[PDB]
Amino acid sequence: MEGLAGYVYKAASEGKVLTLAALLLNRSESDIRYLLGYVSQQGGQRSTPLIIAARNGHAKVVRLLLEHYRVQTQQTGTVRFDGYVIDGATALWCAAGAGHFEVVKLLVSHGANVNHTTVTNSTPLRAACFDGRLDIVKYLVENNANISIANKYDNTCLMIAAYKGHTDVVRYLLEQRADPNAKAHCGATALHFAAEAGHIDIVKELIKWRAAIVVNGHGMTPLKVAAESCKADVVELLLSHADCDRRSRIEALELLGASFANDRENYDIIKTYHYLYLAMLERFQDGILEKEVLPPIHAYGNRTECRNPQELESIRQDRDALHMEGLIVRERILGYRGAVYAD
Repeated sequence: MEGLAGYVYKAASEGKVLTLAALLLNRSESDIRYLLGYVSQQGGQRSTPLIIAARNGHAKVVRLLLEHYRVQTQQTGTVRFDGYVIDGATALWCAAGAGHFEVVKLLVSHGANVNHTTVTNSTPLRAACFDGRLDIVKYLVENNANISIANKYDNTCLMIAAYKGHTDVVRYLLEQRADPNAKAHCGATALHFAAEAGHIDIVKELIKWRAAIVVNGHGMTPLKVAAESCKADVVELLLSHADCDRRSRIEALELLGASFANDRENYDIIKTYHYLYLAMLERFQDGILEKEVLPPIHAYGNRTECRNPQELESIRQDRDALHMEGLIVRERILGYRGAVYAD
């Protein structure tokens, strides 16, 4: 008997809607209740026929189970997504997470809970924002998918959207009045993620929707995140708006200029001088934001940090001294948990 449950699950996961109907036909009431609810283990993952079919985009198989055999949508399982298992996903979650828009409408039509939460509090809406299917995100939002339900670490749909670069959905969520200043467990806003990734269009959309400049738990404003992550264009766009007059905007320009000497990604020294020196000029524009220079670290030689514009002009060449300056500036100025997956 449980052997037949294996055939019924295979058919559903293979999409073979005819051969599933032959298996379910001429069965009893306790029987179709049994065969369609049998949680079968395809490894470590565990799922029901309706979940695996919705997971694999087999709309015909799902239309049959919903319409003619009264399968319950609230069924949860633990399904595999990008390697790792996801605990407590319903069929609607798996479909929204897999970008099967045709399946998603089917389930929502038949009363599937739009706001079901994974054990890590991942709504199907979040699954759709992670994928980026704007058409699924609109449908769920239109069908009362609450945009406010964050994951276990208070990471919202807007953040996973901003981080993953889905500019089209980031605008939709903002247009549906998603709070642009929600903070995550670590203290990050949607702007922090969009900045660290260098999502220039998304940083523009957040600012247009009044995204404030908030400090993170490690102490970072979004400005300092773009600088540290070497996102020069993102820095310029943030520096192009209302900001802490000179103290924070200068600290940005040095951290950014430090970043062009502290990683192989850019490792462009001409940019280091350009930004370190633009910072140095900015300080000596009044009469003055003097540098609270640190004692010479035993590692970098003596090499005290430049505090005069003339002092830094003597280093427009001698790359080695500039690379050292980039470590000193970063060390002086400085010395994302759970916001990356569908969870």
